[PDB]
Amino acid sequence: IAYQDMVKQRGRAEVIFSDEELSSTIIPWFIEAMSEVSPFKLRPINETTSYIGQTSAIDHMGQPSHVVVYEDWQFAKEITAFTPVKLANNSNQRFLD
Amino acid sequence: GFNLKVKDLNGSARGLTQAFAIGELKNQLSVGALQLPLQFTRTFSASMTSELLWEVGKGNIDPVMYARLFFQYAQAGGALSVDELVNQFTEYHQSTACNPEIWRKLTAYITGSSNRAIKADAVGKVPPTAILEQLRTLAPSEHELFHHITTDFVCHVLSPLGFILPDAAYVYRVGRTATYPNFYALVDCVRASDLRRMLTALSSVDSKMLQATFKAKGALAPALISQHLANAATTAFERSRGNFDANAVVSSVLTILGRLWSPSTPKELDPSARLRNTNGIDQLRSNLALFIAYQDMVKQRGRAEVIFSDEELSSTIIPWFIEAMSEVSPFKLRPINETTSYIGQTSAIDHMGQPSHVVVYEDWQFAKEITAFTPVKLANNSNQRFLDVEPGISDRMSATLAPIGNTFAVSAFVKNRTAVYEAVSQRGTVNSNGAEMTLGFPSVVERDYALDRDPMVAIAALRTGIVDESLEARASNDLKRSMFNYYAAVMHYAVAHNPEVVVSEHQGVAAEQGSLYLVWNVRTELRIPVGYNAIEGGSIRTPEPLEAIAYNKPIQPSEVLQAKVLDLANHTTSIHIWPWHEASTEFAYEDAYSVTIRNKRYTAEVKEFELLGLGQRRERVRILKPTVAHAIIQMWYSWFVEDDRTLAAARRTSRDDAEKLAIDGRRMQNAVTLLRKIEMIGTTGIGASAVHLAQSRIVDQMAGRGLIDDSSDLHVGINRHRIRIWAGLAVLQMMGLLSRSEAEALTKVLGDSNALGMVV
Repeated sequence: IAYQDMVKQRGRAEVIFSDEELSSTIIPWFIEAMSEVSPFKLRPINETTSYIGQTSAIDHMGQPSHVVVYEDWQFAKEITAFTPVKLANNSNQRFLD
Repeated sequence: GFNLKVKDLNGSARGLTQAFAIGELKNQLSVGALQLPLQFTRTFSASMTSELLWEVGKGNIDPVMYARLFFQYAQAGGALSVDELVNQFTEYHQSTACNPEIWRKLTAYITGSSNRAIKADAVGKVPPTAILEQLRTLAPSEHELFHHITTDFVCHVLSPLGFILPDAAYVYRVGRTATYPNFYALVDCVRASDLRRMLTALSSVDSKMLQATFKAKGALAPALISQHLANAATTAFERSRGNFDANAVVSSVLTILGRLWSPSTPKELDPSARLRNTNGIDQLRSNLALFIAYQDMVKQRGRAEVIFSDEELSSTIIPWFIEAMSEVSPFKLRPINETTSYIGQTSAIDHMGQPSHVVVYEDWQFAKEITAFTPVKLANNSNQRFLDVEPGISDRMSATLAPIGNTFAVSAFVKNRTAVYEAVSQRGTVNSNGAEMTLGFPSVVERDYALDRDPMVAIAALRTGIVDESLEARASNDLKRSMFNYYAAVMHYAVAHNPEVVVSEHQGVAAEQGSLYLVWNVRTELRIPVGYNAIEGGSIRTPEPLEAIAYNKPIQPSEVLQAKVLDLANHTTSIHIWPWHEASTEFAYEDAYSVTIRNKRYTAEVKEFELLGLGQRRERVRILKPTVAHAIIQMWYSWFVEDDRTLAAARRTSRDDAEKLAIDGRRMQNAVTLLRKIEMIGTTGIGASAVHLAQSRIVDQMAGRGLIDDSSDLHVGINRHRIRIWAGLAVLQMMGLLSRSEAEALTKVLGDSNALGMVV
């Protein structure tokens, strides 16, 4: 999907052409870059959609009249209410009681 | 790209006439027949194509380096003249170095107290950067140079090595310089060697015994050395005396060189054979730069006077004029054969044939890279910065730079220039107003783009030979300085190919004295369309260097004269910096493509960061002005516009029905070459990025307002060619290559003639 996005905005893709050699040896580190640092960490595609449900309405035969896709979410538990306290002026440093 | 009709110079280019230079603008022109000869072996020329980073040392107070930098500061951007730059330093140096209050203040600032004085074997080293931090508050000078030059004086006298930690890295940019020594530039050279002796006085055999006096027997009480250094720097100052007035030096040394060049050496005084024998005066009377400088001086001054310390003095004092010129100056002495090495010449022809079109050019190589940097301040109120060069912008533009170099190379320029001028059924002629001559000199134009001037205003002044008296001092002075660099460059090439020449006096207007001028001789073919001269015998005598150049034969240039990139990457990443700001530019660009589709107009806006395909935008980064590359393209531009201008008024003044069908020929013809060139650039890393952005935003605009189906028309022939030209003009603008003002006058040209072949 990232590819689709890029080519939509860029309209071309150009290469450093240091390959066939370079980026096969340097870099895989693109892999390392994506694996460790990022919030996006790699998952099996079966388990990425686990929270998604689907349900159909129906007619007599029948074809669906109404189909609803959802994410099962649980509400609550608490709503925290805090009062900020400044230790030193000019800074965002705070205790939150 | 300065184009001229060789026949009438007074009409075509007044600025390039020698008669102009010696100050006769009257209908009378210099008389081809007069007296005494001469041969030029050498001249003074500066360096082309050099971008260098110069570290300023631990110590050591390099007395030449500083005096050189002074020139580079006064040159690469205007600050007065290097003369005024010097007596500003002397005033500074007096206000600082002779003042004991100030010496007390900084000796106290290092350690330990303003009052109490302690030998203090405990006290450790101190950073030079910290001494400069103080100096910015103590002696608030505009030119931060001054703070270093005094600084590493103290680090020179402060090095038992205890108190000074010799750790800092500081660098300066030595860039392109105007090539040839204007009269007042000479005065500036003498004035810089005044600085050479000034500094070599500071670092001394007696500043070094300061190490050896207090080396015994060890560390001593500080309160002393404040009064000692103050007298130490004064002795260095009081010893270097103004002595000889630098103007009076140059005035009188050139004046006598004027006396032994001239065929009129009057009754009263002609040079002594003793001073005639003085070493180097042989290469002095044979120096070309010194001659055009004479012309310069006597044009402005109108007389030449002597210090009259001669006959003796200037045989003994000075040769030192030589010393000033030898070492300090960027103008270092060269053989006149090797000075014109980058200049070629090529002629078009008719059947027989005489040259129809003659092009003089400088071989220049483009590219390689274009650097983009973001300045980072270490300390406020100072121009001290690290410059982090951030690539991927530099690489991206440099990628688009390679194809511009191919399509705009000077080689392609001279190729496409010769083949245009031909007319139906040959034969010539003196008709069309004769044999045109065009000469590009990016070396000269680069100066104007470097000094943030319109090259076209200097160019205009050449043709007319008159300047607007209203505009401010620095403005005209930058113009005239540039206007000289043209004439200077001309007579260097002109003489380099015909060294045997004759000097002759002028009648005079008063007549008082007179100006010495130059005449050439050259042998050639029978019939001359070219500007009036005999030619009488297959050889011809001429005063004007253009006529002289027109008669030479095609030339192969010896050297490539490749312009080089400055290296920010390796150095500046770890180091502090020079006067960078006026030499760079804020990096931001906006442009917009508009078009009409089915009686409705859509417009897309585009920004610089979108063009390099990134987000969002970084405003802090800047681009180093690629002044040289711009000057090369100018040569192209200056042709297109200026030819179209004269060709338009040519068609109006042409009554003949047969002549006009020829004029409109050259017009549409080279106009499409301008089209094909730009259209090519419209396809590039940027060019394609631009067209893509523009087209996409229009369709996004077309989905909303109605139906999309009209977008099929964007892919039709004319619109496709339209959008491409725009991208091409936009990319050139978004690099240092096209002023919005000049590209506008280009668009007008492409539209003045319809200049669109549909071509199926």
